[PDB]
Amino acid sequence: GNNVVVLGTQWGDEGKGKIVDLLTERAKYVVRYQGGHNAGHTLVINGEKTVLHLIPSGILRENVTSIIGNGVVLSPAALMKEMKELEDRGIPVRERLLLSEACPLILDYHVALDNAREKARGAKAIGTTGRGIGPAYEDKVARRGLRVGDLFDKETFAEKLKEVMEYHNFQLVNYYKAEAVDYQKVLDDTMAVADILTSMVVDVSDLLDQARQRGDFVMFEGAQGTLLDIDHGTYPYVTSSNTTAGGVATGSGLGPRYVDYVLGILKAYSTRVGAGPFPTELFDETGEFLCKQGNEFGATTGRRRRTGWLDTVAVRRAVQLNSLSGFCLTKLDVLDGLKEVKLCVAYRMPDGREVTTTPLAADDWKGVEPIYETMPGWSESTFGVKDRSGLPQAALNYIKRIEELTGVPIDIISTGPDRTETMILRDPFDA
Amino acid sequence: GNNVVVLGTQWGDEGKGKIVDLLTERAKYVVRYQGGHNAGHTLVINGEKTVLHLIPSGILRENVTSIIGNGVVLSPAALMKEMKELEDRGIPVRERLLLSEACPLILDYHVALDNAREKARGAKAIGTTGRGIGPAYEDKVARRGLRVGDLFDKETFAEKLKEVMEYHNFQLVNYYKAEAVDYQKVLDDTMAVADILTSMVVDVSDLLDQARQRGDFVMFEGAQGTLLDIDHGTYPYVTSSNTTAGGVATGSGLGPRYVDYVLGILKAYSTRVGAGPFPTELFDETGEFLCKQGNEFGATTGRRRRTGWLDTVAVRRAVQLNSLSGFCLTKLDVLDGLKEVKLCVAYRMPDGREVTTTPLAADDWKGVEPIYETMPGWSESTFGVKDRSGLPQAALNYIKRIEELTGVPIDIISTGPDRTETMILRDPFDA
Ligand SMILES: Nc1nc2c(ncn2[C@@H]2O[C@H](COP(=O)(O)OP(=O)(O)O)[C@@H](O)[C@H]2O)c(=O)[nH]1
Ligand SMILES: Nc1nc2c(ncn2[C@@H]2O[C@H](COP(=O)(O)OP(=O)(O)O)[C@@H](O)[C@H]2O)c(=O)[nH]1
Ligand SMILES: O=c1[nH]cnc2c1ncn2[C@@H]1O[C@H](COP(=O)(O)O)[C@@H](O)[C@H]1O
Ligand SMILES: O=c1[nH]cnc2c1ncn2[C@@H]1O[C@H](COP(=O)(O)O)[C@@H](O)[C@H]1O
Ligand SMILES: O=CN(O)CC(=O)O
Ligand SMILES: O=CN(O)CC(=O)O
Ligand SMILES: [Mg+2]
Ligand SMILES: [Mg+2]
Repeated sequence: GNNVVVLGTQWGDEGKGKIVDLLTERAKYVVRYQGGHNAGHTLVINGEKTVLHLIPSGILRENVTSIIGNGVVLSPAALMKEMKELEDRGIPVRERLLLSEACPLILDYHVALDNAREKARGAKAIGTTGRGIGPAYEDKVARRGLRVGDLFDKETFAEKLKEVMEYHNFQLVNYYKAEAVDYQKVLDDTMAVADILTSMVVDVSDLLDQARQRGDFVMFEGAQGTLLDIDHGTYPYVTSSNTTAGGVATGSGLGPRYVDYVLGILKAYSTRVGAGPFPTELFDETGEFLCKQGNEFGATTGRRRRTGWLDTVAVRRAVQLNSLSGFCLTKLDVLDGLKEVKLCVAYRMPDGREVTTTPLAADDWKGVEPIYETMPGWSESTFGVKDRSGLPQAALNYIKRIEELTGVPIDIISTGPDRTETMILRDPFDA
Repeated sequence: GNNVVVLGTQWGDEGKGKIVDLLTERAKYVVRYQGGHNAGHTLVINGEKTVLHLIPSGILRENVTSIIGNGVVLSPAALMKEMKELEDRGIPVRERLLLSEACPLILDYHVALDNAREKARGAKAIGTTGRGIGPAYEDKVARRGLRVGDLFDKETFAEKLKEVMEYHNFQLVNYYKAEAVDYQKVLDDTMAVADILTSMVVDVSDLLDQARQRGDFVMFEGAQGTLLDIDHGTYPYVTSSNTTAGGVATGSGLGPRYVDYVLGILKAYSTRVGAGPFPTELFDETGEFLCKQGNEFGATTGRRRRTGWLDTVAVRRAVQLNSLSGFCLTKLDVLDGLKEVKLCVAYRMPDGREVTTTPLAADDWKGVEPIYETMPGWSESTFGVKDRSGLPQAALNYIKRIEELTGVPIDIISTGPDRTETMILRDPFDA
């Protein structure tokens, strides 16, 4: 299809970046529709590594225009820092990035807040990346946030910033008894780039409508994961953006009816960073294996990720919220070595009742235990294999099982961090 | 199609209620996916009038189950008040309504806040319905709000309410220097219905997936209007929910790929309640005519609505954000009498530049003037006409023009408040 969405079916860090990058070989635009610089993606090409956050994953391809749609909480300071490292590597970021004037802005008071808020929680810490995503979203919904389009008029901008920072400074010093953020520092910083940012402004809603009428290929790049969805994730341990396929329409401006293929990324094994319900979590040696072996460390915070067995019951959730068309099984290779592996197939509720549907709010996952289905592993290596044949029977079986239990076909298998260590069994675009 | 969405293409009050009600004759479920009790709909049957707010518009039909999906900010006090008036009229509300445990709750501190916040703005008042929608949404996104599922555990509930109300009470008394909301009053009220509410809890995401696999007819009822969209409307004069087709996926749990027909409601003339950019606004006698004649008064606040000419340029916006399949022209009758009528076809920017695309943020509509296209009116009456033939040439011409200028067919024409004063030129469901 012309419009392909790529998102996480779990808690993020499944491997969107790699997949989107490899896939935009035939794409005209790549659109980021939610989150902010809390996302940490990792593309690896000829062993050269690039870790993006705010910038869409197609930025290294010169035949694609990267757009950050109105659903992204944009941080100028963060953007620039990113823009420069990329431009230093011979990547003309400003030649290829466009963005929406409707993007809220993440300024220092937000980060100030985010940390203060988090600290207040203590034992209840959500375990946020601490980028001010939450507050940026609050001001947004609470109709007081400043947007990219507010840089077009600086005097006006000064007035507005003035009444928002003070409101914020108040609760910061008075309630949190933390340090106030300086209005003049923020004003000076923001004003030093205002022009850089406004030069890249475009009307993304309309751009996408044209791209569409013209039949152009468009790819939407999701951040975080399904179970991090503000509405549908393990509340309150979720990000503040709709990570699910639905963010595509609210965050880009495209009507839902023009979404062709929803490619859910699948990591063959599960990770989670931050506080939150994680049924299949491994606290033992295998947990360590998966982690050591999968180099599981926050691409943004560098913090270790909790790891465990593949939770099919939860994945089945992702399939329905997202209306997935297909899957992309990432990190099948990390499984090489295990004597046997297991995947969760049902949940044993704390009242002895066996259920195959996930609970909604965090609190309801409390006594939930997973009922596994154990399978024989495989010693044969699969790293870098780019063709089904090279995959041992154990591997293809696990794979079909996943499909069986979910009812969604695996369309791409990732077997290495490098862009080419892959097998495209079906290309989203010509489908 | 099996899944039909019905929403406002303008600023709300176009006539969703009437249309949804008439349309659920063949529908199994009706789902409200956004907003709260700020919406004021008006169904009229055999002259009997019902004005709903929180309760979906299919409630009077006994063959349809009404569901308020997770995207709705639900007020218990408000729900009950509504539930009772309906049940008193011989409508078994609890026999037919289900809702999501994931609905945030609108309690008194929210209303307290909403008014305080609004007052602080003074001249900048958004002109909100004053129901606490905004704050309810803030707590939501800011991961501190209480949800329907939090009534399942009252001791726990007491703890949480405690830490949220105090945070709120603080800014209420200290910052706004307004009155604090009593924790015990709120706790007692909420606890007196907790059971009533929890008995109606269902897992809407899954319900819709079943309904879908089963081919059942589902209708999604939108509140407010497109241009009130938090992301895409005239920020900051917007509601805090995504009013656009996209709310359907984030607010119900249905994957965007399962949306079949998006029916945009169209009011043949334009109204707006609240502060906000309104290019075609009439401040003269015709303005008064449209208003008097269209009984244009806030169905929720009883406040008069600003009225004007049909803004096609803005409607064209609705078409693309929403990926509309068809239109439903409401209130064609109010036009009867006018010597001639006009519709806006382009915008004259304050720099002399003629443009056919709408500006995003409120501030950018500031010096925008509309370029009309005047048409001959019609004295012949159209009230209650239920067949094209009864429509004078002036009427059918205006109609085709609207289609011409938009590229979307008018599928239903409304010509009276009563459920039967209508013409279904194409039924969304068998399309
Ligand atoms: N072994 C292995 N590593 C992979 C594979 N796909 C991606 N990676 C790497 O795994 C990580 C994927 O997580 P992250 O960078 O957070 O991806 P995100 O989902 O886009 O954030 C990065 O370390 C990628 O380079 C794969 O199939 N095998
Ligand atoms: N004259 C006339 N009134 C209508 C028509 N359709 C709906 N109404 C009435 O117009 C109003 C529609 O606005 P509202 O009740 O806010 O509908 P909403 O969009 O669902 O909120 C109510 O007064 C309806 O009964 C129509 O074609 N003609
Ligand atoms: O890109 C991401 N990958 C994985 N988890 C994330 C990401 N962004 C946020 N989270 C998680 O979501 C919670 C809130 O993070 P926030 O998005 O910074 O609010 C924390 O548990 C984070 O670890
Ligand atoms: O159902 C509605 N109909 C028309 N306008 C609405 C409705 N709900 C909110 N608005 C408008 O949106 C602004 C904010 O209202 P709020 O939804 O109460 O926040 C005000 O201009 C309201 O009049
Ligand atoms: O790559 C993104 N990370 O896993 C998020 C974090 O570091 O919290
Ligand atoms: O029927 C809904 N109204 O027009 C909203 C309001 O009264 O503000
Ligand atoms: Mg990551
Ligand atoms: Mg109304």
